[PDB]
Amino acid sequence: TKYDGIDLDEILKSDRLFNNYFKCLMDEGRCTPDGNELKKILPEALQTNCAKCSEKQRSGAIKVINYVIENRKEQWDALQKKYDPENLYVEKYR
Ligand SMILES: [Cl-]
Ligand SMILES: [Cl-]
Ligand SMILES: [Cl-]
Repeated sequence: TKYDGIDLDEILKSDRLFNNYFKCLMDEGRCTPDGNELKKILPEALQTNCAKCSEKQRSGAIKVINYVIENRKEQWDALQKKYDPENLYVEKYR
């Protein structure tokens, strides 16, 4: 899985890279092309387990979501209140 030419594990493990995508998702900074695509699918990923997504979109989104839930907890809270206010992902799929 890659976003904008970069391995996604690599983005997730780097504060600098991840903070760029986090800001994109939080409407606080400009999105890269794949960051904007992640933004489009993130509420579906959280609220329906990416029911209508392609497997590729879904695999990347679930990787991001589970990493952030476990390793970037404050950022997870921000993303969850914005994209999954009913907390459906943690309650109903994970
Ligand atoms: Cl690209
Ligand atoms: Cl890419
Ligand atoms: Cl850290």
